[PDB]
Amino acid sequence: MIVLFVDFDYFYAQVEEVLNPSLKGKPVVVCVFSGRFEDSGAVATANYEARKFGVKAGIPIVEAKKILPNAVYLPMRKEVYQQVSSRIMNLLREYSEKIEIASIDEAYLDISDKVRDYREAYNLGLEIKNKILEKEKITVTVGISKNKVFAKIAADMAKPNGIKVIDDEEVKRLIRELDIADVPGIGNITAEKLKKLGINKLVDTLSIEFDKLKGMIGEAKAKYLISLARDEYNEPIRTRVRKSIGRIVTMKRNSRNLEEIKPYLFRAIEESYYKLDKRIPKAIHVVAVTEDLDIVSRGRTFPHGISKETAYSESVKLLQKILEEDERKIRRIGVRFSKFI
DNA sequence: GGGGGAAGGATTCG
DNA sequence: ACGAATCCTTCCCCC
Repeated sequence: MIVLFVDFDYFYAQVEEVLNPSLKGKPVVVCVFSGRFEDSGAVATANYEARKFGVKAGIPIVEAKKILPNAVYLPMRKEVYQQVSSRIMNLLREYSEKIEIASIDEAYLDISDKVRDYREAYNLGLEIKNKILEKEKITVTVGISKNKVFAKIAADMAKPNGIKVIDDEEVKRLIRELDIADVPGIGNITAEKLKKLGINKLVDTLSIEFDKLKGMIGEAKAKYLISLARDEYNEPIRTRVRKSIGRIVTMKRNSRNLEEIKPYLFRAIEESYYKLDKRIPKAIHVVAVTEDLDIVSRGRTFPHGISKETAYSESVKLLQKILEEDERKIRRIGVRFSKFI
């Protein structure tokens, strides 16, 4: 089987560059301004010109400006990025029926029934890159390997504007020398748990007792790592369907006053409904991020679809249940809809 | 003991 | 180190 992974480099910032090409070569920083005070918020994405100096996703905007005071800071325009992304995904469908749209800037293509050997794959890759650069002016990195995981790892190693193949031989080596923390799907939390279990490389997962490994990171993640270690991971490329939709908004000031929170809650509901479009949810959850950044949620599932009027009234009951089951002030408030009919 | 689901905290990622 | 969506464990009903 042969998988080709496509990752759009520093996507949000690149799109801003395509929409205002005079930004090329300058440090571009796309941010989420939370509006709690001047420059409150964080960097969502930055191009290479800014990343090389340490300005990257997650760094507070204020901190970023101390490092690059003259870089260009832009607000996130998510809908534009999504429309651009969709056009690019369509260009990719021309290369394979079985395509998995992993995120706004990632997609996997199963080009087995389309190419033989890793020479034709590399060529199909260049073909895809040039195509995208031509039609949308966007640069992408391509990763090629036997499964989705190593296809992703190859791209991570070739970014930006790169292409890389990880053959069956490099795979076996990586299973020995790659930091377990560099394996997709393994975040910060899991990484630390594995180390304390004595696992720093994939190969090490085979030296531990499965019911011990499973006890720490869970059955699903355990089998995931074991499969990868034995060079047996072969999940099929298939695009999943959105299981839920929601919106969470940061309030100007923290508080626990119902009448002060409702406006934000309603704003979030209105936006979530617009996004739902023609989907009718049967489940609603209200989510509150407290002052100490801890998240509390309460939801309800109905035997039928939820109208917007039902959403408004139900969301207040859930928020009240939340304010009741926790004395902490709230900082962000929002909702999520799911179980679409 | 275990199947069918609802519920909410846990975890991943930009 | 400051938004979105799914994952994972627990609990409840009931055969």
